[PDB]
Amino acid sequence: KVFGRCELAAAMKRHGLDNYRGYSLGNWVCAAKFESNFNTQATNRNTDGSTDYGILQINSRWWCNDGRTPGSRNLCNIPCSALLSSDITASVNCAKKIVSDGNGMNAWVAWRNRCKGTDVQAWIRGCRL
Ligand SMILES: [Cl-]
Ligand SMILES: [Cl-]
Ligand code: NA
Repeated sequence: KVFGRCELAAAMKRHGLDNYRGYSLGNWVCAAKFESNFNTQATNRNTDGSTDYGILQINSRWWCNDGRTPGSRNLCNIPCSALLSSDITASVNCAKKIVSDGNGMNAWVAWRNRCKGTDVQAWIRGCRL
């Protein structure tokens, strides 16, 4: 599913991401923009042989099982393919674990490089939320 910007904001808000671990909604929408371009089916192979999955490009080294990432964990207890669904519940629940792991949203390198410190409220402008 390719979400609209405000469509995704509303779903992330409904699932409790607005100020989860202190991160406003615009931070989450900005991260999804630059991780997946709001496409739930996005996948990207990393140099370490892990893969990132879904709207927030959650990685198979720690967070989900894809059966092809040696020595990895599955701390969200889900198959990585569940992160590609049109329903973002699994991606949000797992994202809550990731942002709780110690480094906040810096876990998403694209958030750190493209969203952190920017006018992230712009990402929810116009939305009826
Ligand atoms: Cl915001
Ligand atoms: Cl933090
Ligand atoms: Na894994």
